[PDB]
Amino acid sequence: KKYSIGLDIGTNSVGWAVITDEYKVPSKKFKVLGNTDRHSIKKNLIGALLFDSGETAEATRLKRTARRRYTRRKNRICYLQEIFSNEMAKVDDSFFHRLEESFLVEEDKKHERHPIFGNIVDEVAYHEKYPTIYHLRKKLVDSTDKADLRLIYLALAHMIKFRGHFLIEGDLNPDNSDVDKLFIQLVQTYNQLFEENPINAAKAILSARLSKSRRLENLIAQLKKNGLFGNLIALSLGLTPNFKSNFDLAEDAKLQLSKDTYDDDLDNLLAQIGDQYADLFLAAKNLSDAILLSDILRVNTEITKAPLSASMIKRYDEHHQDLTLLKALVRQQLPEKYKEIFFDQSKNGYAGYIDGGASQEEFYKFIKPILEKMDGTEELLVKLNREDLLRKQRTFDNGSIPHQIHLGELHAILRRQEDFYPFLKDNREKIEKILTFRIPYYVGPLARGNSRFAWMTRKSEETITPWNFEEVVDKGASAQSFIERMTNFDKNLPNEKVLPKHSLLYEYFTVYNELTKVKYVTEGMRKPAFLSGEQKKAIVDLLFKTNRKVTVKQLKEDYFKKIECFDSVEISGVEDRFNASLGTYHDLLKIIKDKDFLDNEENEDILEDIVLTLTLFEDREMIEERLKTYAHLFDDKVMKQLKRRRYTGWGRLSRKLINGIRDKQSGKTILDFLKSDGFANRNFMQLIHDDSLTFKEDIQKAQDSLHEHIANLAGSPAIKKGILQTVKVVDELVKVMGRHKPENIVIEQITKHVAQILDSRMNTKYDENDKLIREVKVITLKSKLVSDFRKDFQFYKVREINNYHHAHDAYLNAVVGTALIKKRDFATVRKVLSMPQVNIVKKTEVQTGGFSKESILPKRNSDKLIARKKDWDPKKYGGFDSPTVAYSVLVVAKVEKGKSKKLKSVKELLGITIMERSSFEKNPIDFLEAKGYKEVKKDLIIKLPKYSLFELENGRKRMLASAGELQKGNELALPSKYVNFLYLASHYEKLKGSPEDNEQKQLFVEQHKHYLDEIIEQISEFSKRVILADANLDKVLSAYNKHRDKPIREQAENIIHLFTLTNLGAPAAFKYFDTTIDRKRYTSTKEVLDATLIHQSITGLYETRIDLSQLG
RNA sequence: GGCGCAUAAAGAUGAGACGCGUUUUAGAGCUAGAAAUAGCAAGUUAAAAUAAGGCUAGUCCGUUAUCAACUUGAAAAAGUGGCACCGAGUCGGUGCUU
DNA sequence: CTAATCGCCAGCG
DNA sequence: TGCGTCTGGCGATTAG
DNA sequence: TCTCATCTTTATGCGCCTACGCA
Repeated sequence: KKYSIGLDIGTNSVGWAVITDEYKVPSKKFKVLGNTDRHSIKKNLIGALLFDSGETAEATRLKRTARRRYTRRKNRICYLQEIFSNEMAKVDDSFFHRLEESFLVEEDKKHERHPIFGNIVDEVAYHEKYPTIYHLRKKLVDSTDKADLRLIYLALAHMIKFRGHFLIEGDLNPDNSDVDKLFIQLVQTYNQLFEENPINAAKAILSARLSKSRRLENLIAQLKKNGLFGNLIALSLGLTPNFKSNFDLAEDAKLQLSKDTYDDDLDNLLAQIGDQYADLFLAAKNLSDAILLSDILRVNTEITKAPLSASMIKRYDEHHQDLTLLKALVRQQLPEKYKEIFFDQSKNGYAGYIDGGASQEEFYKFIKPILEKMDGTEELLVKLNREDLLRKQRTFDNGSIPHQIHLGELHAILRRQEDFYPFLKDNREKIEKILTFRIPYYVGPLARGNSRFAWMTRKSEETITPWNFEEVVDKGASAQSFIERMTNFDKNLPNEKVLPKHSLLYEYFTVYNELTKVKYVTEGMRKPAFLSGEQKKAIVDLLFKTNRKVTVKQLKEDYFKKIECFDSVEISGVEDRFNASLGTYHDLLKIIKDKDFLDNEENEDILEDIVLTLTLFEDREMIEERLKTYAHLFDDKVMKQLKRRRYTGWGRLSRKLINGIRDKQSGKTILDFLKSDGFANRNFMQLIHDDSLTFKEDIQKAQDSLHEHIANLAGSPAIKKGILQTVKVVDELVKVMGRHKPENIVIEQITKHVAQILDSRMNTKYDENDKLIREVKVITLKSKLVSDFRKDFQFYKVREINNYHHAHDAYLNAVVGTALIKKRDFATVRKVLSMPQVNIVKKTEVQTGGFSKESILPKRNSDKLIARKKDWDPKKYGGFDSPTVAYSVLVVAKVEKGKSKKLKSVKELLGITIMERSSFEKNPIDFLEAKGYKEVKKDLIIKLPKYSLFELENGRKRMLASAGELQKGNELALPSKYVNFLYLASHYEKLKGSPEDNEQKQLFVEQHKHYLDEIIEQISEFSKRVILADANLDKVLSAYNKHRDKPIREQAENIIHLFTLTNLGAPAAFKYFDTTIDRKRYTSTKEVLDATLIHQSITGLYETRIDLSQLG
């Protein structure tokens, strides 16, 4: 018999149904293997399948990059120690040894506990002399005496370990340090350059803690937005720039100094308007420098050389003095809340700030009403209102510090002490290279083959220190392979790489493809005609070689005086402007300035290589090294202006698809047929589908399992899981029907890929004409159709009752698609929409991910603390807790339960965590007997992943969730009249239909009132049978019996809220009217060792029962 | 249904870097008493680790995706379960057949 | 001398 | 013969 | 939090290409 399959896809659910021709659902009995006595089970062919949602890979990329950064930081400190070791060995031998075991407790140390100086009096003398590290940095920068070697190492290691960002470009110095002098200098040189209308006329006018747009508004309004001065102000502040109509150039190009391509961009935009304006943009960049050094560096730059250390010690001394002032004020005026502020670690006072765990914002919010309701707090409220009160040094807002500040302080320290230590003067540039070096973003991970993310290549066989980096890795080939490993292959000749977007061949192809299918009508012509090859040649040689953006008005105005000799010409086929344009031709004509050289056909490859070289590389020395092979072709100024050009973009076709293959009947190419065709003017995607030329056979002569094709699809990783489960389910239930392929596959992006993969997987036979025999038929539907079919005949759906709605919607879209294709049945539909047996299957899975929670808890006496290293005991060092279990094992053996080591055959669960599962899979009996068990049964070990299944007495079903945890497994089968009554009573206000029909429905709801009591009886019987949660059941029945006088709609909403008591899955909480009923959690797995484990198939039709009472 | 060009929004994938946060230790607490405790001074910083670890020993890799049971296999993979009819509280019964 | 139950918590800009 | 497509772990507490 | 590179999809405008039921 014929049969059809219907599906309904989601991101957490797949619903499947099998119908015959008369819209029924075939029941069938199945063979059950195992150890019990049930050997046949009658089941219906309708069901669903549930799984948790898939995850993307963004959460695991950041951890990988963080691991790489921590490894490289440790290696930086190792390089510095390897430098200082030989000179440190003469003054204090075990200094690095004391520095590297500082974490251990006093028992586990092997030296003195004071790491820096060894003894105790030198340690307290050092800590009284320098209260922070910044006092030491200012003392080493400013003074001129020979300091101790350990203090120099400590300062250098502190400024290498934390070294600021690299977002600024070029170089800078803190010599400016003034927002007023630079602004006056910029106004002076603007009045020197432009003298027709000068600037109308500092520190706090541009250094406010507000938005950049409002800062630009109050800075420009006090003295327009389309002005050159205003846009230069927005460029210096860092806002969105524009240079379209102010400079009046020929190309609308912005200029943001924060981005990468700015210096060559400024050098290109300089000569486009004049040899002037150089010192103007230099002063604008210097103002953009000095505004960034304002809000982070507030100190007199003439008093001290190192400004950051001075700013830090200013903040520290300010904190100290207003701490003493606040202590005196709170002790005097309000002597009752003193212990709450300066002693209590629980609240958000000062003790919660420093010693507790409070932030700055919560501390200021707590201390605001205390500081307001007092007397004598005038400056403190101002400092709190500008958020500079009681501040720390290492804060959350030091992300603005550039690396040049630490570089300048390091250079000053190395310049000051180099006379007393010779090897410091010998190795200054080595340590400066240690600080300043970073791996470029196109080289990548410096592997040696065993990575799967690396692409770099080497030129030698040695180790890559930061000093010999440029003489080991080839940077040109690595920077080429960084791009070339990601670009698309051609979708017609899959052994060829695509062209750059701005190559001249690609632009010729697009302009001839757009050109050759346009039509024109003159005054007196009969029919619209195409253009000849001479006409297209005149279009290319005259128009497109001068102006890029061509409107149709320019095309009409050119030839009507020029060559057309006709004024009543309408050009049909083009909407008011073109799309393709020879932009690279125009740019190289502005650069190279020789039209006859670009017109020569013998220079095609030698220029397309230049376009490829300008598309790939970004570093200027690489482009110079790869354009040095063209030195005897142009002038010096041409090569000087040539490497400033930069392009980005990759097209869709290869060079072989436009100039490589040949039509063997005629000997011409595709591009030649675009240029000169004949009296057809055919184009691309018409010249390869025609059977005249040989291009169809050539593209056909240039040509994967299920998982590889699923991974070859494009989308979020949730829908890949969804369509893979869909394909597995439909193949399984094709197999279960005697291996007869179905007739119709009705489905409901999700659909647009599964339709193609199902049509490719089902139909495989060919006819005598080598045509695809449509043995099946894949039909796709829209959701509004099944929604209208649900809502017009009162087939109402309530989402919160159970999980049968997936399978019921699958069956419903199946029957409406089959009845639509084909054209007392409603009795059959209402009969099968109340079947009490649907195969719901939660997909079991082995859990994986992180090892535990990431919070590092402090020490306590308990033994649920996972150690953080090998030799760090958790009772003395803290550690993580709450690990995640991968799967459980069912073990049965003897354990030493007795003072005389008495044996006792026990049987229990055991959670294997994610951290130790490899050691369990390697040697199971040795690890399991090191756990504490003895004399185990080597064959009776059963794996149990998350979401297993267990059948109990009277139909009780529980799903395993952890070592000790269970979840509800059964599903409530409510009759259809109660579902219709609940949907109608829930939607009492929103009618959405006919008003007289709504009045009849309201009279129906008013006629049926005891259905609430019947539903309460139903769910109380169900919860007394399978849930065993009598306390919360008592609470909800008392809450129903109390407020049993409400309106019908509010009562219906409160009833359909409380179905979270009985539905499948994890327990949750709910609220009836005001009483909130907490979730009840089953935390015992003692009963589960006397039940029947069910090994269930993918659709749940094949089963394998296992009686666990017969084991052990 | 699928391509090419033009404009726009959204998202994915892969590198390179900053700043915090957390845990132990070091920053000698004083005074009155026999303590239990009380008043008192303080406080801003640093070292180390940041998934346990692995061998292929790299300035590399370690949280993504795939996964019911049983039988072959190193693996990709392959194979393993009768059909109608009457009914329905999580599926039951009858007949034919092996 | 052990099992249920209540309440809290979970790396980020 | 042409036409549109949050839920599990953990401590404190209580029940026994 | 910041810099960089390559892809996909969705929506309008402009050219066409081909399977397949229905007018």
